[PDB]
Amino acid sequence: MKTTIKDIKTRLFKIPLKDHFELITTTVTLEDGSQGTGYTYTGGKGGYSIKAMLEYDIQPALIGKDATQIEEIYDFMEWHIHYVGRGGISTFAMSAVDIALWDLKGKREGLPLWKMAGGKNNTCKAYCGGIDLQFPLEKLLNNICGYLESGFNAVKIKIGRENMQEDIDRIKAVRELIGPDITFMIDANYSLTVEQAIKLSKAVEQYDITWFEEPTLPDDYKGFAEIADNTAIPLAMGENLHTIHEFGYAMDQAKLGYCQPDASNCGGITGWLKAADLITEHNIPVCTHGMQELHVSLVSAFDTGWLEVHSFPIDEYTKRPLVVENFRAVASNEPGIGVEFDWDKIAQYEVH
Amino acid sequence: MKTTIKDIKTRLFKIPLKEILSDAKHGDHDHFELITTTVTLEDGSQGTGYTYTGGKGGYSIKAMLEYDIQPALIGKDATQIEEIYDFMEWHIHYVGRGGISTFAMSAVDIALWDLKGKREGLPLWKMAGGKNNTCKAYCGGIDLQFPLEKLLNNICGYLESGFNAVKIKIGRENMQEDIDRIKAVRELIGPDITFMIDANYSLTVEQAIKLSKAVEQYDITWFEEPTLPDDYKGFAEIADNTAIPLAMGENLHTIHEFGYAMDQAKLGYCQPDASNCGGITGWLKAADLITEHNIPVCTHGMQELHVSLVSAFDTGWLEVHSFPIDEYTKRPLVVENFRAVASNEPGIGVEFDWDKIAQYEVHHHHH
Ligand SMILES: [Mg+2]
Ligand SMILES: [Mg+2]
Repeated sequence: MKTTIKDIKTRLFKIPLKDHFELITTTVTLEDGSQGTGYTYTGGKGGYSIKAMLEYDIQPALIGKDATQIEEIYDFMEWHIHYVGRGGISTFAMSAVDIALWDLKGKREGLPLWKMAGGKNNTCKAYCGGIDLQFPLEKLLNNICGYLESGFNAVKIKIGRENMQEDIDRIKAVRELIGPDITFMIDANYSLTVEQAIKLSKAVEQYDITWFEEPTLPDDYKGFAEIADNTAIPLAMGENLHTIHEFGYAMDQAKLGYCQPDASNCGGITGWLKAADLITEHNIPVCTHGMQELHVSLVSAFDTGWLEVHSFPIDEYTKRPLVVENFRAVASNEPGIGVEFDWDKIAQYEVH
Repeated sequence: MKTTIKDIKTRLFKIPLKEILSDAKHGDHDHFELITTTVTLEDGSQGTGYTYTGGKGGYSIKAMLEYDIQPALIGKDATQIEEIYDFMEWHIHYVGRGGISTFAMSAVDIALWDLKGKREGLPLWKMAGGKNNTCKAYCGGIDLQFPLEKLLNNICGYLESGFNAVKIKIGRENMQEDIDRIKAVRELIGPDITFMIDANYSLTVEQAIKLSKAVEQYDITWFEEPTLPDDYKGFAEIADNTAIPLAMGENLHTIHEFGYAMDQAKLGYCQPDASNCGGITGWLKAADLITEHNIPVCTHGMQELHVSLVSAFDTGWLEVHSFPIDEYTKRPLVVENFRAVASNEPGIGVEFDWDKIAQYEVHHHHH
């Protein structure tokens, strides 16, 4: 059958940073020879685990099937590895496959992802964050000036030192530099307690902080609600939510103002849409985490939230690095997911 | 340090099953998968823990252990099982919060507890709570495709094996079939045998209600995973409209997820599985939580390790799973007057017959 899945190949790359992040490619070949690649990525752990799952648990089960029936295959995968699923490694792996199918669906239908995911805009608000917690203060600000002159009107910094006061300092430093008009967000990486967080959001309400990202453990939905009810800075989370249920819980109880689903680990573009469709119902901004190359097509598709521009140069090893027109990420009109890996450049980082 | 971690060796086994086992959502089952993890110290000390699966995930569990966790563990004090376990959570967090990650963590932590026992010279049931060395138990079968005669004969075997409680799978497209097979099992075992059911998260809320209603008359001790274990509210709705107590737990991989259950699911019985919710340390954290909500601490799979744990808390039941891990152990499960007998050797009470399972080792290989 024309669209029947004939082969699937999955490669793992260790790519250096500035220490290193993982990239997992997954290429689906069809009957008529059409190809499509999807991917997922990591901050350094579980690359092998993801590739093992794909290569033993999921891929051989997928050979034979019709690549056009993507919801079907998605659903099938979720039940197939359920015992060792319900999030974790299993969802990275699922994403990689689902994205490649979306890619074939794009090339097949001659449509770019931004129109495929709903097509409400081809451009979107963006903002830069860094792996900046350990950074000396002057080093941080010189970095942020960099972002502002590259063409971005919003920045973000990590907070969460045992020395709380050092954090309120760095937040005030950045607001001085950027002035009234540039947007400011903070991300705590679930290092705070509820009461620790409430301390900090109270201490910096004055700096027009646009959101407080993952203030406490993301598994603490009541926690967030306790925070938000003692706080006037909008709460944000999503990175680490891997299941449409986990997003369900977040809307139901977490009282969030901004939600950031990551297509690479909440089950690809099918899952991401599940999440974004949900978030929209709750009249909340649809934002994203990591994977700028892909997500620009997705944020722009719902036109409502921020595209996070992450440190990982995943886009530096593709054909089209993120494109900015005045303070806005621009999405590719090329059919597919609008991402296409520079195979020759990453080939040196492939592993095993 | 004399109990620093030296080398940690992890093995995969694809162990076949005497026959094909089916249930409502996992399809078929011709083998299960075993993962063994041996932690060695600076004084020759050797502890070994394990986890299992229904045939999927083994390579993925070995991979995670071999690259992401094992190297980061070497040169820590095996005594600090609290610290090493707290460490593993944050270490793989980005690709964690359950799923493959907690299987991984469980094998390692159970090793550390096998060391803590051998080093302290204590049996698990004392370590895990002490409150008893024997415990109630029931036989589960992954038996949904077995025609009615085979299911009954097979059940006739569980009674004759010295057991006073049994469970059967339900989840057929035709609800009537499941009703007629429950009615049958009750008619075969008489009033005195405890009887449970298990639908493997295969029903809609409406279906679980209709089903539970049409069979409450057969004195069903609990109703295991009627619906998705992520639909806590779903569990609420079912419990609010039916009499037979609800049970879940075997798919909950996080202390938070058990929290959600106790908070919302309105469960009568909960079933932590040490193999996949953070080993013995996590199991206790969850058993403790299950206890404070005045719910009987039961158990899923891995009969030879849990017999210690259900005994130790002495409030719930021990499942005699259909993956006969204990048969490739040196000590098969021991039943005395319808009760499970916890091992008294120091450690976890489990020591595999490496010679027997040796023929079943798998090894990665190359694509
Ligand atoms: Mg964050
Ligand atoms: Mg069950």
